[PDB]
Amino acid sequence: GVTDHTQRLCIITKDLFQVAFNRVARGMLHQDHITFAMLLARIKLKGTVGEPTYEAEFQHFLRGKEIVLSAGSTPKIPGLTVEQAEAVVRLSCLPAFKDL
Repeated sequence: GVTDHTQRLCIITKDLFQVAFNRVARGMLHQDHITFAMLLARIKLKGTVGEPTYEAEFQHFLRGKEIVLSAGSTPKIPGLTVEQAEAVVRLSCLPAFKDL
């Protein structure tokens, strides 16, 4: 029914991700559906127009633990568990969360 080339291209681009997930996740364990959907979302975010790379946030999201913090360097945030405060100080290395 749709004839315009741009509209058809958009429909194909979407259905590509949708059908890829439908075909693959039917063959994965339910715990691994979210991983593949996350990867597909990252692929679409890479391919989309008008959105930043978000590489720093993604890189942090993947290897936030690597951020080394010295023993005692992490300040105890009131109402925050010790591991929570550790994660907070690790997240504060990003410029967006400097005043976290």
